[PDB]
Amino acid sequence: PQITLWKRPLVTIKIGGQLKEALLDTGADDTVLEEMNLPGRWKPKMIGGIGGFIKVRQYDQILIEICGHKAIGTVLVGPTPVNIIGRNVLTQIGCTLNF
Amino acid sequence: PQITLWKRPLVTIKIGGQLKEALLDTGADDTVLEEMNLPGRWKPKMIGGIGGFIKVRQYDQILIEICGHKAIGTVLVGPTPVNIIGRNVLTQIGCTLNF
Ligand SMILES: CC(C)CN(C[C@@H](O)[C@H](Cc1ccccc1)NC(=O)O[C@H]1CO[C@H]2OCC[C@H]21)S(=O)(=O)c1ccc(N)cc1
Repeated sequence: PQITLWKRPLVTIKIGGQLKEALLDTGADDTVLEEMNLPGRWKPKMIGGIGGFIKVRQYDQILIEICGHKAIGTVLVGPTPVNIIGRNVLTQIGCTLNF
Repeated sequence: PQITLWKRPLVTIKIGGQLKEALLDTGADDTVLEEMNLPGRWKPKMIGGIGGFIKVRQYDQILIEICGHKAIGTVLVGPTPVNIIGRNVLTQIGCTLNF
């Protein structure tokens, strides 16, 4: 669909059999989710944001569905203020910016 | 135009009579620009994200031109690692997400 930006672009996503609300974030290279129980092996990693760096759990080849669009990519799990959907996932669902 | 998400959506902006590269960021409520000596009054503010918070200076009713699209609104100035164009400006230039 076309999504205007007068509100936060929040969407219901499905990961690990759970539904969650996430923010479509064209300023994030990577997708970062709040603390959660995800099945599958993971590797430690660090990501930095506007305020510094945090510790995350990196899950590769994770199934994600966004508004009926399926993705399979890396998901970082850690103390992010918000579930954010980064470009690694947004490209898989064919998301573009237009003005 | 249409901008894909394979790479960071960097564009040229014009503010305070200066040209700069900024990130079109649907995940940002407000525009936040690298440290620059803007004139006029301002109010302190703190914005938070991954890594915590940074303190910024909020100027209101600032003219920004994004690839020819004119906008006027709030602009936050502070030690951000990247120039960020937020929804407050993305709405004024008619930007949308599409997938
Ligand atoms: C986390 C979001 C809810 C909000 N952020 C915008 C977001 O797009 C930042 C914007 C951003 C981009 C680069 C550097 C710092 C901040 N990107 C980000 O944190 O992505 C991280 C995950 O993937 C990596 O890619 C970039 C950083 C990593 S934010 O920078 O902290 C922010 C908060 C408030 C305002 N008014 C403006 C921006």
